Amino acid sequence: GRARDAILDALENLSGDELKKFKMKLLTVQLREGYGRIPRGALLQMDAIDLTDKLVSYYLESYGLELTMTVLRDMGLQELAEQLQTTKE
Amino acid sequence: GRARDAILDALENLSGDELKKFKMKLLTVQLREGYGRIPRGALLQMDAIDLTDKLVSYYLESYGLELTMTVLRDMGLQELAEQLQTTKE
Amino acid sequence: GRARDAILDALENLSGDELKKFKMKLLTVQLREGYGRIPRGALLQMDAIDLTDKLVSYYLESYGLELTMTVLRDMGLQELAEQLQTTKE
Amino acid sequence: GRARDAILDALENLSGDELKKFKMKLLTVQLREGYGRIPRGALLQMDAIDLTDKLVSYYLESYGLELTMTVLRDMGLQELAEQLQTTKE
Amino acid sequence: GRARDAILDALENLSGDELKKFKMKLLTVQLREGYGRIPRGALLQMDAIDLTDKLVSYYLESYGLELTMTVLRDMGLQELAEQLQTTKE
Amino acid sequence: GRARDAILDALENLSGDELKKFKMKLLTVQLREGYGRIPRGALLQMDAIDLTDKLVSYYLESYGLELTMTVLRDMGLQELAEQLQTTKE
Amino acid sequence: GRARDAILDALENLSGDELKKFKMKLLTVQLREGYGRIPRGALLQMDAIDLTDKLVSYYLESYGLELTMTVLRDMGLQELAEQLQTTKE
Amino acid sequence: GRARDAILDALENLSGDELKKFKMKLLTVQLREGYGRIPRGALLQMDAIDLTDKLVSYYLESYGLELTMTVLRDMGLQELAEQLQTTKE
Amino acid sequence: GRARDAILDALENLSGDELKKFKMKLLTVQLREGYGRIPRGALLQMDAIDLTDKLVSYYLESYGLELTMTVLRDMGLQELAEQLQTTKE
Amino acid sequence: GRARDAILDALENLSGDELKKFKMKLLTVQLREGYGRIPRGALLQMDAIDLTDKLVSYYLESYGLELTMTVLRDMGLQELAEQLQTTKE
Amino acid sequence: GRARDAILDALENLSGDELKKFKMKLLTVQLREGYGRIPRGALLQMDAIDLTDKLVSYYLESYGLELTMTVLRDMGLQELAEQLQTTKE
Amino acid sequence: GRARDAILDALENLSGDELKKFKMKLLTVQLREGYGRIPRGALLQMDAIDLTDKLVSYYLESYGLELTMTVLRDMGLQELAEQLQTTKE
Amino acid sequence: GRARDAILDALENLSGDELKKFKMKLLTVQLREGYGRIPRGALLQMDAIDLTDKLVSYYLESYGLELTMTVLRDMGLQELAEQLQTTKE
Amino acid sequence: GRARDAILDALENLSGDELKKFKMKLLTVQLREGYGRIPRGALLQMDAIDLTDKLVSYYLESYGLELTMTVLRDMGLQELAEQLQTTKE
Amino acid sequence: GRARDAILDALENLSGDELKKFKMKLLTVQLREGYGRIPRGALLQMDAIDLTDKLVSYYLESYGLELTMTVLRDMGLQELAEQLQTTKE
Repeated sequence: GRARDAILDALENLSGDELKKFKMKLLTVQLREGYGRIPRGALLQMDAIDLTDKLVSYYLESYGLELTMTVLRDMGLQELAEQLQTTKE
Repeated sequence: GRARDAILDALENLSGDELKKFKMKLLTVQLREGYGRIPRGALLQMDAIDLTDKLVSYYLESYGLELTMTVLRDMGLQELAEQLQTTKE
Repeated sequence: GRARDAILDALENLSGDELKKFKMKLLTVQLREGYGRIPRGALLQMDAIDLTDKLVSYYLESYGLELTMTVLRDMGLQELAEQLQTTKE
Repeated sequence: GRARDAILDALENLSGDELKKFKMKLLTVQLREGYGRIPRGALLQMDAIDLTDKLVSYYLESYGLELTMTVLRDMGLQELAEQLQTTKE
Repeated sequence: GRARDAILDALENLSGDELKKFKMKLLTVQLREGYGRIPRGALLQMDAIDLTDKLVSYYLESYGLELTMTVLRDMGLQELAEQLQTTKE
Repeated sequence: GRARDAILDALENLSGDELKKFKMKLLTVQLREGYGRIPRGALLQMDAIDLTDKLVSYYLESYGLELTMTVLRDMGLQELAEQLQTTKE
Repeated sequence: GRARDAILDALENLSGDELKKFKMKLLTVQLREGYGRIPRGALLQMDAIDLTDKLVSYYLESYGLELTMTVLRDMGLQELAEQLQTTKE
Repeated sequence: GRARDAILDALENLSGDELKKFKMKLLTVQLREGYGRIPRGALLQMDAIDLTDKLVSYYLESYGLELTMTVLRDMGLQELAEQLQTTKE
Repeated sequence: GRARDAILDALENLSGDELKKFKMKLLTVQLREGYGRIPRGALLQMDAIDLTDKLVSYYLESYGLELTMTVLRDMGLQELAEQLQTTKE
Repeated sequence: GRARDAILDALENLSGDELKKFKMKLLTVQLREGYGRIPRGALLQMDAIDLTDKLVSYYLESYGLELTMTVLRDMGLQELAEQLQTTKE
Repeated sequence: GRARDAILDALENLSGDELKKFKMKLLTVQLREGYGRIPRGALLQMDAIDLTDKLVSYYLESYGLELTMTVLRDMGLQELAEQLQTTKE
Repeated sequence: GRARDAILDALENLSGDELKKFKMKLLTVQLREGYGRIPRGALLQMDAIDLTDKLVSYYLESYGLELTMTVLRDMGLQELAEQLQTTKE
Repeated sequence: GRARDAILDALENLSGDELKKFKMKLLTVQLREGYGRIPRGALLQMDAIDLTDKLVSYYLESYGLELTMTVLRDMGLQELAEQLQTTKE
Repeated sequence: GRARDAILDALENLSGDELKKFKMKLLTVQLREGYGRIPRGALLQMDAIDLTDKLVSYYLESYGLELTMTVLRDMGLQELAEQLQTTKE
Repeated sequence: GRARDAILDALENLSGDELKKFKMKLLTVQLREGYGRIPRGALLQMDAIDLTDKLVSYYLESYGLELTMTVLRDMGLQELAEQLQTTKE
């Protein structure tokens, strides 16, 4: 599924500081019922590449891909949000 | 019964750390009446391949196969849970 | 009586360690009245094939065959228990 | 006993540094009479998951579960202390 | 006597390391007068299942069963100690 | 029949871990009707060289040789599968 | 086949971080039909040298060698991609 | 003799690294005449529990118990030295 | 002994820079005879929490607790020195 | 003569490895004149119980009993040496 | 033949990591016709000392000694290559 | 005929594992017409010394001696093959 | 060879930043034919002391020593270049 | 010989970085004739305590003790060099 | 002859790894004419104690004792070499 690769390419375009903000905010974001939550301990020491694999692991590609955008806009509208959306099509 | 082979292929796709979590959680999972429980001593030193053979040995293929998924989701929804479910059909 | 051959084929499918557990447990299992008990000395040094002949020798084929399953399940439900039961029919 | 699973889920939400503080403090915490103390050697190299199994092993689920909270608050009042308490009910 | 089977089931739930501690400690435990002591040579190479048969062989079921618990608590209070006690009733 | 020697030379080129996977998978592989199945007890403790002699003993050289490849590919396509096939010619 | 040695020499010229990216991306890369996929568990803990032997083991030298380049360019055009291509001739 | 058990309980409270220092230093410690020295080969691979049994085996309980403290202080004054001394009384 | 916990709570209230000054000065501080000195190698890489456990390990709680204050004042009179003294009472 | 029984009880308390050392050393030990030496061939395959009967057979109980201790201490001072000596009185 | 000893002394001067590289590369190195190839299974678990004995076992001392250097230089020119060559004279 | 003694001296220089390989391979080796084949049953339980006497018994010294080398090289070129050949002269 | 020690003493007199420049430039420097090139992966994470041992390992002391100066001047004429040259004499 | 203990106490007072420098320099230090050299492979992974035992093992206490100082001064004059010298007297 | 006992006591003071090196090197050591060589097969599986008896069996005590030292120094000068030499006097 190219989906895994798509997220990876974009996510890596964020600066070090914002990254923390993203990971941290993800912990407090609301998710659809029937899914689990990622343990705090792992998230704090995880890497950008690693985060990619795990992120998809918990959520399906289709639903998982959409969930990402929801958080990106939350931190403010980024060109990335739309850039990534193009992949959805 | 391809069932034995199906579980094997998927179970092997888990990382070393999660494996412990799976085996350990299995010990505390609730099972249907009329079945036995696996001894703690063996589980602690068993291998992934070995675990496959024994797992089916105690539980029937049909019921045994379903029991696995119940635990996989418990550790959180994994793509594996659904991937394996496809085999059920 | 194919019964002797049926038990033999299945019993041989057990691992070396479990075998001890089976033989040893047999000594403490409850039996119907009117039958004898097998001497401890012989059981400790007996072989899997030999055990087959002697096992039937003390108990009748019909009753002897059923007695085996009772012990197999006791060590936990094994696919063997049901597999062997099919022979009963 | 879901109790084992409840502790596990929460305990894993602590950061790596605090973990040491928790384990280390546990060694100096006062316990009710009639119970043993965990050996220092094992505690120093134990893992979060492993710690879960052993922790319950020494103390009963009911008493063991309550003992955990006593230590959590000691390190300061954490949302976890109350979150876990909900499980008590 | 189900007593032999009861001990067996529980004793097997101990990890490999603790097992040594149990066997070794048994050698230095105080016993009621009128009974013998088990030879060191055999104990060092004996197995968990074998240990079960011999353990009861030297001590009567009633007294033998109680003696076990005395040692289990000594290594610290284990859920096993109480779990096994239930069998006493 | 050089066939016995051919298999031997190649089979020995597998690592210790994969070996288990091969032997274990062989137990669940489908075989042509009119042939027997190898007892689980022996397979678990057999050696690589010994396995060679017995493997051919149950199945004819021609059919036996082909059966091996079927399993090798199953564990994934290995250079061995083709390397051994050359011997077929 | 010098092919095994050629890959080895070049692959070792990658920095530690990129290595992860390569291994991880390999898992999601599309492969020609008739071949297997490498288990996630092994890939995560494998070494650069070890990866070399296994990589060729699953895929033939000719096809295997070409597959590598396809992934190298994917991570971006590297001098290595062309440098290695020279070996193809 | 509770002496054997007393040493065991305390000795186990040392960290893995210090343990080596203790065992190694024991080899160079001066002992009273009329006693033997423990072979280097065994000491290097011995375990903490095992070391307990053997330690007492060579030296009498009374003299053996005192000898231990002499070495503990040597590695520096430890709370253990005094804690164990209490047992002497 | 709450003493271990008391020191811990206060010691942690020092800034990163002063910490070095404290540890380093401890190496050159005069101690009462009959006690050992802590190895330089360990002190340089030790942590604040770890330092707590070891600090008490070498010196008794009563004497160890007093020794700390002696050094705190040396680096200058701190509110901590008196704050900690209150614990002495 | 209880002497035969006394030796037997103690000798059996030695581990398998030390046993070899004892038997082997006995061959090179110096004996009082007027007595014979035991053939190497028999000693190598003899058992612990058997060794007891033969040991006394060659040497008188009084002198034979003392000779044993001489060798026990040689392998180092064992609690057994003194324990057995008590029997002398 | 001092040749066996010469290789041993030098080969042992390689670091753990390079060792793997050497053994692994040996498998793909070209050898003169009329000689056999060493089985992969043994090479993977062999030791440095053991490797010495076996290495000479397959190849004659004269030819075997020269073959080693050919591989050493391949991994790059090492002082060892020349140091060992001196032995040739 | 020193021939019998020559083979014996060399054959005994093989490790336990290779021995099996030799005996087993001998069963599948091609022999000149006019000679018999050794029964499988005896070969499996025979000893190295015994094998020497029987080996010569079936084949003449001259032809028998040459036949041995043919098999030694087959398992790969060994120094033994040539060492033994010297005896031929 | 004091040569190894000579380089070490001087190389350590370079500032952290220049060090990178040196190591990096070494990768692109031209070397005499018949020698190998050092892998990029190792160079990036190597230390100043370690670099010393390896640097000499690939190149002979005489030629290796001269090669160093060639690079030092390249980064500009340093007092070190001449200082080290004195060692050549 | 207190000599072994003396070295140990001082050697442990060196920081982690200098330790490497010491071990590495030892490899290139000149030694008196009639003695051996320590293998590079072991030195690289050895520990400070272990190094103590082995260091004395190769060189006599008297000569071995003096050899240490020679290297300590080489890395520069340290208070340790003189501190240790006091032990010589 | 105390000689047998002297060697035994010292030889046992070697670590497991060095032991292999000693036994293996013994096979390639040069011996005085008029003596035999020990078979490789036995040496590989022999024990330290057993090796003692056999070692003396082939060589006379006087000459045999001296031969040992020659090999000990070869593996490097050990304190053992001299320690054992004292016995010669």
